[PDB]
Amino acid sequence: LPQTVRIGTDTTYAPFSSKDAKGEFIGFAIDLGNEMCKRMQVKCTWVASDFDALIPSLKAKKIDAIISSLSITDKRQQEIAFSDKLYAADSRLIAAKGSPIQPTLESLKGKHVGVLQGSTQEAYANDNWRTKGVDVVAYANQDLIYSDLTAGRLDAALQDEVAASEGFLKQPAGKEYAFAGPSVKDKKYFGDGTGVGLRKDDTELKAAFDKALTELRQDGTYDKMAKKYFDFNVYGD
Ligand SMILES: NC(=[NH2+])NCCC[C@H](N)C(=O)O
Repeated sequence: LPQTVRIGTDTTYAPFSSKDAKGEFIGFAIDLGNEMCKRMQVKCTWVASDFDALIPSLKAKKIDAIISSLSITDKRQQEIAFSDKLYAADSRLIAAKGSPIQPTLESLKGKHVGVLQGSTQEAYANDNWRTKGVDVVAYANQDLIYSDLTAGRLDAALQDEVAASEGFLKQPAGKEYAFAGPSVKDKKYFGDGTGVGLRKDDTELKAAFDKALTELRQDGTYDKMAKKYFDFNVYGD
């Protein structure tokens, strides 16, 4: 392994990765990264960037790993490698309370729907919704999406369910909002949970992350850390 592992993340996705009032990185994904680094016996440096810049930075060797709720998809596996699953991540729409909006073309056509640039949600929305006349608006980060939603510039927004719920709906800014319809399950677009994103040739680094991850699941550390954030099974299957 290298001496220092550089880990990229976007910090607008509470409760997984965001910044506290001091600017320090916090969340479940940060906790998982730090705990794995500890077990790997390497130093880790967190590197903030826009989400859509993470895979380009990784390929350019500006970072060595991505821990940023990065869903494991077929399409991404053609470009990069992944650790074993960190946790599950379904996608779900939010809109104002009492909105009739549903995650369907019939409901959404002509409406303004925000998605994170570079995300699986943007891929889904661009292919299924933008092509058919939904005004899909892609953003550099998720904070801008929540902001434009509360300003009434957006009718709805598509992101990871747990991020929306714990990061917005249960926070002061989101009290006027609610999920619109059920989660949108689509294996091909949304993948099989999240993982550490890695260059394909970094076999040693993947093995080290995988080993640390297994170990912190085996000894209960995963569940104790998760309990800080979640009263449900975030790992999934
Ligand atoms: N830190 C973030 N903003 N993460 C966004 C992740 C969204 C989705 N899971 C994806 O892999 O595309």
